[PDB]
Amino acid sequence: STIEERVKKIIGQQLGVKQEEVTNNASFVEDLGADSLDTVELVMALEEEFDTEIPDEEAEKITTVQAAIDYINGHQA
Repeated sequence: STIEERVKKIIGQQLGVKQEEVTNNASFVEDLGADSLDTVELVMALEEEFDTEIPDEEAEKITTVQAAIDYINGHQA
């Protein structure tokens, strides 16, 4: 039940792939290809997911899977 264990879910889900698909060193921008309609729904959800207002700054390490899992893990700190 690692941090990403919860991020991968909503993540892969936001895209439409099992949590197993969502790798670590991947990319939800190219690897998968999440249009601006999939990426958004991703963050929007990710936020409420843990009731958090992802700040612009933090809006940097959230282009792939692990990335998000890292943000939800301990937040870019």
